[PDB]
Amino acid sequence: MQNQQQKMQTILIAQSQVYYYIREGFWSTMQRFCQEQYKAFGDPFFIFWKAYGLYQEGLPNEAINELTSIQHKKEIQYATIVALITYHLSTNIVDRETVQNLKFEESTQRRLSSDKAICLAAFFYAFNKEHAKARDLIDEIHSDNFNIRIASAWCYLLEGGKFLEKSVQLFEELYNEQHEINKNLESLMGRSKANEMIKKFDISLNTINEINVLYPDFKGGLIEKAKLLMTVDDWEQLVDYCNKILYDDDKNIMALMLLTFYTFAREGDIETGCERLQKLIQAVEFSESRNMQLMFKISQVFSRISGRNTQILKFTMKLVNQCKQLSPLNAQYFCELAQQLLMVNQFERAEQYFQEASAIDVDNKECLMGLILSKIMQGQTE
Repeated sequence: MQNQQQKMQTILIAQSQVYYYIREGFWSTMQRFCQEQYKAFGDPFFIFWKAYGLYQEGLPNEAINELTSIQHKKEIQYATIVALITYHLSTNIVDRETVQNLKFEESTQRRLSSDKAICLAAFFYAFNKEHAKARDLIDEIHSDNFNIRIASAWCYLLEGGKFLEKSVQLFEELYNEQHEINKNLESLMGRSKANEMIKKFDISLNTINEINVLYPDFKGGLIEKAKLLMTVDDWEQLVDYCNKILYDDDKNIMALMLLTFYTFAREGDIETGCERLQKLIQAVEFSESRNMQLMFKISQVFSRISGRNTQILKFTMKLVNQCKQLSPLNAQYFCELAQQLLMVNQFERAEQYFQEASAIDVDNKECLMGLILSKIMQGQTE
């Protein structure tokens, strides 16, 4: 019995790691960690979240292929059907017959599914920002199971707003019902995040310290501690704990971003900052080669603080050109690229890219305003 309980606890820890990463969105890490955990245990949960991470990277077909291997698994069948519906709707060529058949299967399986599958599907709805459907799925479950209450609290936290308080209450109740050292990881994460949102930073810091003490193997606690110190502008402790994390494991994208931002924003060292940006670029291309959003965010961050330094802007524009190459129909990339050409005072090319983006998206205010701006600097004030 002890061995089975230990294995169940390890599986729960792996699932909590997956959920933390989902709140962090490391999709290649999704795939790698989920693949290794599925090889170790064989739980279709990991394959499902690997498919979800594939979907988040813009590969609905691979996600569908991964999901079809675990559709007939009774434990996650309803959630698999729901996510297959979503992914098929997200494809360029939508198979309407398959979507209708999957919708009928969902309607049939909703009544025959276990509470675990319903909670899992509610997780998928909530993470896809479909909070109403997640809340509807949770509220249909009348079981007083500890994991189901954790699911309810997490869904209510993700929805936020008027439900937020209730979620906190649940996260408190689950806190009080556990043994002294038996505190659930996900409940502590929810409590810390909720306290951060209501700007009760002391409680969040204490909760994260408790998380780090109780779960030393779990590395998410240190990373979210560094993030919380970023929130409260505690940069010295952030550097110390990021250095500790890198001492435990190197080649981390977030740590490289933090170090490069530190060098650019406070030290002002252009050469070292450029080297750190370069190494971050290699890390991204090695692990997040198809992550358009991540590269776009990196370029925006390092262009807004570059002070119009041509060296940094070269890396940022290279990143934006890569994003444009893999996504030619997104006008946001053109707006960003021509804005970066603006910080290098290349007004004509900026106007050209802005016209192209306005052709892609007529209602995009950003390139319209920037077209006005470029006409201003080019001298056509009228």
